[PDB]
Amino acid sequence: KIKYLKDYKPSNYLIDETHLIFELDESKTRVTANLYIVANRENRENNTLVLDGVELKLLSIKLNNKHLSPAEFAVNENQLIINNVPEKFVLQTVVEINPSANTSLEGLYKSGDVFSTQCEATGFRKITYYLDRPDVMAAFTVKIIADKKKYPIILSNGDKIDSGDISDNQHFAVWKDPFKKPCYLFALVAGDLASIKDTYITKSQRKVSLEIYAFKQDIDKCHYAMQAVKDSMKWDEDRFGLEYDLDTFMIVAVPDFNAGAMENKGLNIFNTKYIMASNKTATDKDFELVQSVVGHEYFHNWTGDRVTCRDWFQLSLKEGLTVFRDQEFTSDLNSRDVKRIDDVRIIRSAQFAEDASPMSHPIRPESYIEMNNFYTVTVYNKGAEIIRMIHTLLGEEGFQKGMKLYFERHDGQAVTCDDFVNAMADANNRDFSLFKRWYAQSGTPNIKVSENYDASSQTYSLTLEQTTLPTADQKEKQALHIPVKMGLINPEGKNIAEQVIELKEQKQTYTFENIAAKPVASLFRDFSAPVKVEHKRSEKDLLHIVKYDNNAFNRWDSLQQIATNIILNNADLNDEFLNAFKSILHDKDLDKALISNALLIPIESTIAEAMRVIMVDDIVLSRKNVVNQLADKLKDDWLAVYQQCNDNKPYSLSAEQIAKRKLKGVCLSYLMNASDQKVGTDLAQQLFDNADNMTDQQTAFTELLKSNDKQVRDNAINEFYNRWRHEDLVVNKWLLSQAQISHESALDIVKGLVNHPAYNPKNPNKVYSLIGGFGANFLQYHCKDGLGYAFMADTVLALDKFNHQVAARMARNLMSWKRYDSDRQAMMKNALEKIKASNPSKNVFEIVSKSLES
Ligand SMILES: [Cl-]
Ligand SMILES: [Cl-]
Ligand SMILES: [Cl-]
Ligand SMILES: [Cl-]
Ligand SMILES: [Cl-]
Ligand SMILES: [Cl-]
Ligand SMILES: [Cl-]
Ligand SMILES: [Cl-]
Ligand SMILES: [Cl-]
Ligand SMILES: [Cl-]
Ligand SMILES: [Cl-]
Ligand SMILES: [Cl-]
Ligand SMILES: [Cl-]
Ligand SMILES: [Cl-]
Ligand SMILES: [Cl-]
Ligand code: NA
Ligand SMILES: [Zn+2]
Repeated sequence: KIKYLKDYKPSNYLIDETHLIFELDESKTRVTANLYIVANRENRENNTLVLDGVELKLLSIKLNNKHLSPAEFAVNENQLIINNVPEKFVLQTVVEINPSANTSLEGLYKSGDVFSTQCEATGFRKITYYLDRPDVMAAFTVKIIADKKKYPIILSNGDKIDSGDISDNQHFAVWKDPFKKPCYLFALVAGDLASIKDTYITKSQRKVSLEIYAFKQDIDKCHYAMQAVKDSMKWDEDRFGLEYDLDTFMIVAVPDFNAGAMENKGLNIFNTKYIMASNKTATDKDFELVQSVVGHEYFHNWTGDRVTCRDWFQLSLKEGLTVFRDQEFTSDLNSRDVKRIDDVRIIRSAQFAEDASPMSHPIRPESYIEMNNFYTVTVYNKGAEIIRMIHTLLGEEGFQKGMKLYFERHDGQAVTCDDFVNAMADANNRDFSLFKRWYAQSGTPNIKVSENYDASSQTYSLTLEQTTLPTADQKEKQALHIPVKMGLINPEGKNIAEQVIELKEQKQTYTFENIAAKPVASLFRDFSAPVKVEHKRSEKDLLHIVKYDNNAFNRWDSLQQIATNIILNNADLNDEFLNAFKSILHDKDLDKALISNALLIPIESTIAEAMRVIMVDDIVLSRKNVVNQLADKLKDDWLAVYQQCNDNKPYSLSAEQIAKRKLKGVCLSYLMNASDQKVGTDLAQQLFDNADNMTDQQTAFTELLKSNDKQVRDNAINEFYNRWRHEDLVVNKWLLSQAQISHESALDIVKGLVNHPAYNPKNPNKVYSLIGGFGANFLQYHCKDGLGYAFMADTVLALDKFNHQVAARMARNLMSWKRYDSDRQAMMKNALEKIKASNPSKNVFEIVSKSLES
């Protein structure tokens, strides 16, 4: 059954307050609930109450404290219906449920002697009868009764306003949350959990209790997360003017938590693997992700919990806004330019790929079948880009003026994507009617660039033309509102005419007077709009942008564009290119992490995205050639910058020490891609032995695996294993590193690894490490003898015995066959047909069949 956005009607009845009592038990948990309900003025076409409720044993029901007879209501499989209800009333229901029996991972469930919930999107209806929709928001008071011995920790949303014992062996706790919220943000947890408790003083001087809860064995690795909470809270105050709203803030970390992370109000819940970090084991990247994860969920407190989405089509606002915030948070406290490259790589890779597919859709669809239709890079990541485009148009000050007004209008409201744009429009005395078309329109726009200069009058004439092709979901298209952040660079190198211009039309020319010299244009700075850009121009024009442009992004972007075009032409390395490359390498006042990104030659899979028919062997040989040249010609430079980055300071998570370590790593990779590995190998071998952290040991190991000596690779494999048997997370990296070896024997090694006790095909994380890691090893997986495709078909069938979801994922490795040349395309299909013909599970049979028939 398809659900349509245009069908939205407000609920005819609303809930002001919700009072719950939980009497926890393994089998028969009792949920009494007092719903204080009122008729909704915006919808009064009938007086029937339709409550949602699933897998509920109804023991009792009273309206206005008086019992209802079987004739006065109806209970079906999915609802509870009551006719002719009053304008204002209280409805009490007692209900019984079985957490022990719940394997759906929604509502209340129990996994390893600990009660836990999950209510997004519609899991609350599996707890008691409710209006389980996000536009109904209520003030929650929640009592919890349970055994003291087994469940000493009993948590829910808000602040603990009352507590104590009862009977000979039980205790209770009351949690009040005074701010209206939708039920999908409701959470409950009860268990025997260790804790880290700490404090944070707010901007208005209030004392907020911080509390991370986890099992005894996990808690010691949760100390960095606490820091991420403090960084998150402070950044929101400093940049957004958003202060936390309760006296306590809790986190609960448990193994195998399905959602990964969830923004439950005052009580965020995470998978343990996403918030754990030890100094010995976590790399700089691991620490950055823990920060980002914790950040993102904290930011929902305002953008999601305090003001929520009206319906689930509005998910590009609930998450997109919070995603934009999390990527801004990470940008400020780390490197802006690198974070911004990483976010763009996703848009150019996955999002563009999704908008090119039959699955193409707008960020606010007009229809859906299941909730998983919304959980896409289009909705989340292109959603944030749209919010970022408004930041670009208004600037920081005016964007914050728009946030300020957004909360003024809509605190305690469930709202639409149009409501956000209106607040952003109205707070800055502006008209964003044409901009709203971004929410409705599907597909990637293509920007054709054309330009002309006049020597005498000193005028540059830039004309732009936006065209966006028909898609599967819709063929009718329009002229969007495109912000083009730009500048001009004259032959001197000065940056002139720096501003943001707008394209609100199919075609539009822009005139710049008083331009003494024919300039090269710096366009779409920081990827100002999510578009493809046709701008044909020479290598020297790009080399000028690489040399003199203020915009760090366009410097990286133009350099990656040159190196890519060199590879496709099978071309040798230019002389003027080498010297621009050299100067970037020795730049003393430029983010050293940004240097690392610009100097790393695009990986083969990225270059392949340029090609219509992926010529695999053309790519690898041409990239090996240029990487080898840079390694040899600038050999002294790589060595110099390595040893100037290879300092002797104690380990730290300062942005400078982090950036040093990765440029150091980039240098060391070029020393191994040299014709003589003598020098690089010695430096890698020492770093391996001397490193005082995982980031350096990971780098040392990775580069030691590029060694052409068999003894050198083997010993590092063993030496690394000997040290890190005891740490599973690190063993995964050991597998992944081996899987990624660039050498003939990569496949042989991976086959020896499946039989190794470090591997286990039942554990999905080890499958993504070894098998998914081999599928991402470009040269060796796509090896022309086809044994990588055959190894992939085999493993899919072996995995399918234990886990069908994992077997289906690993199968995606074979489903790109359309993109490749006839020889590899056929070997991929053979492998898909081999899977199909070996009687796999329904799941795998269906998916494999689908890509074969596509
Ligand atoms: Cl129990
Ligand atoms: Cl009862
Ligand atoms: Cl009554
Ligand atoms: Cl208390
Ligand atoms: Cl709408
Ligand atoms: Cl408007
Ligand atoms: Cl020109
Ligand atoms: Cl158009
Ligand atoms: Cl600007
Ligand atoms: Cl303009
Ligand atoms: Cl700039
Ligand atoms: Cl080829
Ligand atoms: Cl060292
Ligand atoms: Cl994977
Ligand atoms: Cl396997
Ligand atoms: Na109830
Ligand atoms: Zn989120």
